[PDB]
Amino acid sequence: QGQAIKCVVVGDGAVGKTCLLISYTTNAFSGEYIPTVFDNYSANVMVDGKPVNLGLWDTAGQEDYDRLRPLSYPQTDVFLICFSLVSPASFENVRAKWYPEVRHHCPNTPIILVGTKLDLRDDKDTIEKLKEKKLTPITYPQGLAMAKEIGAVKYLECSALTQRGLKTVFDEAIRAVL
Ligand SMILES: Nc1nc2c(ncn2[C@@H]2O[C@H](COP(=O)(O)OP(=O)(O)NP(=O)(O)O)[C@@H](O)[C@H]2O)c(=O)[nH]1
Ligand SMILES: [Mg+2]
Repeated sequence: QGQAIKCVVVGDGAVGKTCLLISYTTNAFSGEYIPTVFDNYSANVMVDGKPVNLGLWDTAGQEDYDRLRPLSYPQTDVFLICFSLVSPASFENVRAKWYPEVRHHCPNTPIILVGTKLDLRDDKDTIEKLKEKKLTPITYPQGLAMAKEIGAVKYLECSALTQRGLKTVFDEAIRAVL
């Protein structure tokens, strides 16, 4: 058996919460966007000698669930607050929406700030798409700054598609607890 660890995942509609978990636990990725209502995944992981039943709770980013979402929060060992490195709108909500909601229900429980979609921050298609609307993809130093600002215990960037940065997200989610 292994040590139970409840990891809860929050952030804007479409940032890649779900994809990030599917990609970690099954190495699978979909182009398709099927919005989460609520889901639950598991992963027996081996980190630094010790073994762990990582529980992972995938929450709906959509505001409709603002009322129902914090039912997930009691007894959480660590949170992942997720933002797309490619939607600065999803970025500001980290201190606007996601850090207040979490600390409101769980004021002590560690946070790991997660910049998702790392594979698109260098994409011409996507840099150009934003250029139009006065926009900048979120850089590492800016992400790091946001993390410091919310007392995130780590800042970590990833892509569920390439899987660049992927395993370190969960390795560190487990590390915020042990
Ligand atoms: N290029 C790229 N696209 C990604 C990545 N992760 C997710 N996406 C895409 O982003 C969209 C949203 O993914 P999804 O995981 O469903 O987001 P979510 O935040 O879980 N959704 P919700 O909050 O509504 O449940 C999909 O088109 C998905 O394929 C990534 O690492 N790279
Ligand atoms: Mg989801």
